[PDB]
Amino acid sequence: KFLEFVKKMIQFYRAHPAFRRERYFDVTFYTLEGREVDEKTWSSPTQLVIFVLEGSVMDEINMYGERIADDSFLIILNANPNNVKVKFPKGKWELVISSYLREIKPEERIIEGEKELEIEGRTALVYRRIEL
Amino acid sequence: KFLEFVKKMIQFYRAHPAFRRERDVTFYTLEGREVDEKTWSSPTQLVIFVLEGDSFLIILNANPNNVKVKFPKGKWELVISSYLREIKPEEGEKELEIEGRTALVYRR
Repeated sequence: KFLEFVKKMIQFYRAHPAFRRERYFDVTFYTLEGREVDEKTWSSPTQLVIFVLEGSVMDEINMYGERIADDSFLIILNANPNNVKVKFPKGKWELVISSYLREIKPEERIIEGEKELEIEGRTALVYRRIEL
Repeated sequence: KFLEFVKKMIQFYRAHPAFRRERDVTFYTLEGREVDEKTWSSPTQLVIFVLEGDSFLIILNANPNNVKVKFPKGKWELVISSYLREIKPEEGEKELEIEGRTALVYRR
């Protein structure tokens, strides 16, 4: 079942040049209450990372003059050993993969309009936007 | 008149440890609004900041014309400035609003 997971995740990585950028040296990081991250928040220890790989237009690809665009992703990493409630950011989000060994509840497959989800403790989650 | 300005201008920097560190900075675009990322790379003419951090509010701008001005969180008390005329009147939280080719300041 794990060999199955690894296969799926590697595939996912290869499948999306959002997680593979040449020039980073676009992202937006988030708090528990679903807002952008001011200093202090950015400087104090955390147990929870939320962020969005925003944008798309990368240059290219490797062929003559053809720019692609990758879907936008939201990554939630909860290392806090306790359940926690997250406010999602703008748009529709769709759970593509997670560390939940358990089956996925219908209100966890798709989430919109900032409504909060009860994130389990020690859990990782990846969403793609679908609109707009 | 200008010497008596520079003397008093440099006097301020020769008076406060709030401008002598290795860094608590603020910041504030027009209007009233704490900085984001638009905004962070926008080729215009507006700068504001604060030191918490004896505390001080500092507003600075360029610029070809007047734009709305709103102070931020905390009490503001003037100390020095650039001026087309002189000081009047009496310029918590409100709206000023500032002029043109000019630069400005405040305290706590």
